[PDB]
Amino acid sequence: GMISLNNRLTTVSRFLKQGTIADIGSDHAYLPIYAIQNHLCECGIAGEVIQGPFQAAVKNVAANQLVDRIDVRLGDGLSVIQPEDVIDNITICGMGGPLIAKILKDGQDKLSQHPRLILQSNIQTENLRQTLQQLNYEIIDEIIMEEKGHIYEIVVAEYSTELIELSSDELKFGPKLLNNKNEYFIKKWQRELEALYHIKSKLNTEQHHQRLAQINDEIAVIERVL
Repeated sequence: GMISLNNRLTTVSRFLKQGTIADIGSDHAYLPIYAIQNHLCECGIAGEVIQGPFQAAVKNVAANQLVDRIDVRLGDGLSVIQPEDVIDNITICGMGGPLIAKILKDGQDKLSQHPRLILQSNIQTENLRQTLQQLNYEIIDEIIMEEKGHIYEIVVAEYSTELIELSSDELKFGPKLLNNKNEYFIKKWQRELEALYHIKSKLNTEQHHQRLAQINDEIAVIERVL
């Protein structure tokens, strides 16, 4: 029947443009299946990095009668993208910011048709914003939201004919999310402060001068924005 997604991925789906979705490291092709069942996209590519998710995606596409509309591919990151593909959206979800960043940078040659990027980061989204900036991408929307008590960020970006430089605060906190600072922004960064002060409970100041200087600088950045 109709697939139901979690709220994190449902929220991602609301940023899809019409056409093709390429879901990278897909969670068993459910986001592409949902997108087609709901008429958000026409066609899909589901990239799966290892055999288990690959085999599951193949079975799920077949079970939903979408074998002619979603192409399930085995490969890491953007390695699955083929030269003849027409891709309107690349989605990369359920990963840390640093991994999404690495996928985009390592795969940058696959971005020539300038698709919309919809990235859903679990942690440390700074790295992905730094990479987007390097790739002539511009953040056009951001969401911060909570599901099952965990806070997730969604970053929506499109290609710009000039590189868009972000400040240190915009990279760390988000150029859109800074404009709003919703209850989930405050909760996320309160939690991150608690984690940084907790690290200070574990590191002797005589033995960790360099590392503690970095932690204290980061605390001061967050305390200024809250």
